[PDB]
Amino acid sequence: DWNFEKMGIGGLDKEFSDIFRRAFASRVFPPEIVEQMGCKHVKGILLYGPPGCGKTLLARQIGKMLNAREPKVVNGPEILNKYVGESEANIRKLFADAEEEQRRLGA
Amino acid sequence: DWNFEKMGIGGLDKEFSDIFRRAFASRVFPPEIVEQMGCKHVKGILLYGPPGCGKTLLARQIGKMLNAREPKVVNGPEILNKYVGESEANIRKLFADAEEEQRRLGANSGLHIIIFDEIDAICKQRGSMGVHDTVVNQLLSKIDGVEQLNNILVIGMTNRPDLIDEALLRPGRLEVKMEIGLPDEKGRLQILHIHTARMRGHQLLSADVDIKELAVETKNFSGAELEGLVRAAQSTAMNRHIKASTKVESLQVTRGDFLASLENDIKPAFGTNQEDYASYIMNGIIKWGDPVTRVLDDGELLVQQTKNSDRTPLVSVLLEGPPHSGKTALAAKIAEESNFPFIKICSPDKMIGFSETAKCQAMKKIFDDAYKSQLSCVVVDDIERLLDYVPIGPRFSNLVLQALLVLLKKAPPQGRKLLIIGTTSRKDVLQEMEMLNAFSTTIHVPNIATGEQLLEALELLGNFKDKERTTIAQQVKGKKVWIGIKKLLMLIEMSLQMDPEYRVRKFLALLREEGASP
Ligand SMILES: Nc1ncnc2c1ncn2[C@@H]1O[C@H](COP(=O)(O)OP(=O)(O)OP(=O)(O)O)[C@@H](O)[C@H]1O
Ligand SMILES: Nc1ncnc2c1ncn2[C@@H]1O[C@H](COP(=O)(O)OP(=O)(O)O)[C@@H](O)[C@H]1O
Ligand SMILES: Nc1ncnc2c1ncn2[C@@H]1O[C@H](COP(=O)(O)OP(=O)(O)O)[C@@H](O)[C@H]1O
Ligand SMILES: [Mg+2]
Repeated sequence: DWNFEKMGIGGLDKEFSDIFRRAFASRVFPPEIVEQMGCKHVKGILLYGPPGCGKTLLARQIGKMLNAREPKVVNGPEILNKYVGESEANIRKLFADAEEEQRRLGA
Repeated sequence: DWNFEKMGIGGLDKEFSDIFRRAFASRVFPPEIVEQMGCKHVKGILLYGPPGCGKTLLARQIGKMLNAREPKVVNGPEILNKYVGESEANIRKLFADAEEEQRRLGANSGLHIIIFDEIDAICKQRGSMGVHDTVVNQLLSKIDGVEQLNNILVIGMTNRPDLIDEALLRPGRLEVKMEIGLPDEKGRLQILHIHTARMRGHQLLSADVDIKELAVETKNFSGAELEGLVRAAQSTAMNRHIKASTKVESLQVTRGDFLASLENDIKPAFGTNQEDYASYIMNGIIKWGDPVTRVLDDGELLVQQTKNSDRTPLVSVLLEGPPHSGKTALAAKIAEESNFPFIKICSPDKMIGFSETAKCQAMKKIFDDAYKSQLSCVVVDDIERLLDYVPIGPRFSNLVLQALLVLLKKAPPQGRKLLIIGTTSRKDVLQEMEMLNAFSTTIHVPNIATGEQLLEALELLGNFKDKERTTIAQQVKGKKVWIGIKKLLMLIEMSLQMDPEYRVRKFLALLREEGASP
């Protein structure tokens, strides 16, 4: 279970459990039963709200709660460069390392 | 054999058989007899249908049903990127693996399957409603040009079959075309059985989860959303054991989690969106007279007619009356009473600030979506506000009017059914705009007229006691009133704030000051 208060966040209490249960209950639990389950792991989340409510603060805390790598960052208005084709190059480079890790010594 | 159930495919049963018969048949029987006839093999297939209905699955499974090499993949819009010609040369190299192997082994080479995604972007290049002409011409030349290639195959899939140019769908090029549609109950049962198979292989499913019931519960679903439902149910059931119960074998899935996921988690895209009716029917409906009963009976008769008719697949009705009379609260109820799988509401509230072209596209998209389901009901709200009508000059938009007039008569395709309900507040203007001769029937919603009906409505609502009731009646029964229901609610709410002694008086005053009308 999770006690939000000591992680640096407070007030976003109810809207934490829903995401936790929905998309993070299958990255925990003994893996052996999950192998038989066959369920795949979610690969997307969307957050919306007014500015300055703590949206970024939640990502850097979810990252350090699943024992993951460090968060890569990207911006929207900058990747829309004039160079069409080099934007695709940036998109490729963004995944390059994770693609490589999955390609070798994966699972 | 044609065992399309052991490979993952579900509802699709006739499309597979026909496709295999017509295309993947010349390459199955003995080579000698085929050479004796010397018949050229098919070199193209086209697929269309609603998204997420099991298209790519069939494309990838068909190749493995045959014996071919790695199936390539190419994106539609990506092909029309910043550079062309170099990307055309990349297309040439994409097919060169088969080209060199072909001339090296003219009649003893394998299949080089290439799959096309969103072929609409690549081709089409319409001049109604530049650099891409080079790509369409190059693709046409390569597929079937002076050079002859036999050991390739092209499978294209799209979502808007009409946008495909007629040049491609000619003999030699892509000829066999197929439609993939939403599954019926049988398809849903087959898909649920396929996906919920491993679960029964380890006794991890409770005995109370009846697939047959779930099949009838979900209406107008898609395979992807069925898989999502199964995933959500599994997630909830498992999370039930990562809580106050045992912490990080007695694990099973119960129908309760399935029902919870159905009602809270997954929202179908071709289904009845229940959350939308909380903002159009707020205070319910109260029987203050005969007109409500008459209107509801008319609505139910219309629904019954459209559901059990074969010579009238299209029926429309118009509701009209004075302003502030509850027109948008009686139409939604009529639509909801019927159990039609597909229901939608197109209203101006979601088009604040649009141009005159976005509205036409939105309306056409809604009516296009409504055609896929086998039973529908679409509501248009506040037609005049939709037309941007102002009585000084006057002014309005012609495009929207023409689109509406054309749409209100196009019958549903093949063998389906429809029902369109409209709402308005100024019938004479519609009479002069010729629209009223496009609708099929009209219904009139009246206002409160006599004192007795006012007394009945006030009692049924319930705000005043016996003494105040008698006091109000004493004055009210001595004359006739004219006021709509919504204004009555507003006046009651305004009056109730005053102190108990003056309430009655205040209310009376308002009714006298505003009740001036015929
Ligand atoms: N029998 C009834 N018929 C209609 N509306 C009723 C009835 N009983 C209660 N109401 C309430 O009256 C209101 C009718 O809807 P609403 O206030 O939106 O009016 P309207 O006719 O849609 O208005 P307008 O056309 O001016 O936009 C809703 O609050 C509905 O709950
Ligand atoms: N629920 C919260 N608890 C504690 N601090 C918060 C919370 N929400 C926002 N903050 C404060 O806001 C600051 C910046 O928030 P930020 O992540 O930039 O929000 P956004 O990116 O949505 O503007 C942080 O220093 C953080 O302390
Ligand atoms: N008839 C079906 N039988 C079994 N699974 C299906 C069926 N239709 C869809 N699915 C599931 O839903 C997903 C739909 O993806 P796909 O059809 O590839 O999308 P698209 O058609 O847009 O390319 C598949 O991955 C598959 O698991
Ligand atoms: Mg209205």
